[PDB]
Amino acid sequence: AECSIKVMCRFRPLNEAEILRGDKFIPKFKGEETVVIGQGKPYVFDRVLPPNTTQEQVYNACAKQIVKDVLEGYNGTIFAYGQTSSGKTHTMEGKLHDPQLMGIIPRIAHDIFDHIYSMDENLEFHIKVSYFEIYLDKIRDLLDVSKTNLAVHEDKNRVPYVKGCTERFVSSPEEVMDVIDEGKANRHVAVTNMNEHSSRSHSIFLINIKQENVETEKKLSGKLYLVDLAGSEKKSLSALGNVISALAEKTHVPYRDSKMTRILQDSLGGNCRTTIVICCSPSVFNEAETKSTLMFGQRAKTIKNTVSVN
Repeated sequence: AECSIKVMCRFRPLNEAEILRGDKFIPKFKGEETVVIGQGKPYVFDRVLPPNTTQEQVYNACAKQIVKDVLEGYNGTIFAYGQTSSGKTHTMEGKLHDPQLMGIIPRIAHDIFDHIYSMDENLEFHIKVSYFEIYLDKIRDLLDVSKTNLAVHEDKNRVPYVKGCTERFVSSPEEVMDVIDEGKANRHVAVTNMNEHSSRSHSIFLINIKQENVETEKKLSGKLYLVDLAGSEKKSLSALGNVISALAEKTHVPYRDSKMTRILQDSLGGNCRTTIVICCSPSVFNEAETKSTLMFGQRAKTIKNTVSVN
């Protein structure tokens, strides 16, 4: 199909420190896709999502489609890039069990299933999730703490994948939920210590959705990544950063710079529908990063992917 990588920009509101430290709101929103910082040039994306916009609405805006797609046969990835404290974890997962405050992952959980349940008796679906976080170029099963430093490979079709990953099976959004809760717990067994730990730790949630209609025996499938990157502020980022920057404009892409990269390789260069949610801060306290981030999203919006079924 050859469709572009969508990019959305979500701005948190101002925090206490900022609110109390006076500060002020930098971004100016014109149209429903363009943002403006102070005097400078105007940044334009697939959608811009100010503070006031709900998570529900954030969802319909970025995830909702990616989900219908995976169920059609294509792969999908939706990650959140941005400097620490910007909103990534709130937008990717949110308050897990609040029907209002819950982020994307859980909502996708519900959407996937709401969708399946409704389909015909034929074509059964095999959904298996896996969960793991990266830290210093090396992996770590979130569902099996014992294991750390697992590694990647190229399938039959010769494309990469984390191997030896504890793939759990789910039949309802609830399971998917439990599974996430497991991880977040299995994490809490860790000393360096949490807030710190994350900070530079990207967590990956994989949802491998496979279906076959039994009657016609025609199959389908797709991997749907829900990455929540760690801070971007000034090492895999750089890997990432280049891996795309080498995509804006015959060049050769250094996927191999980092596993991560090596992982979402098909999400940046492969038959895969991809969206990016860049989270930003409105306080001038970070006007810098704001430029790099935006700039980062900007570059991405250019990169076009070729995506096919099966």
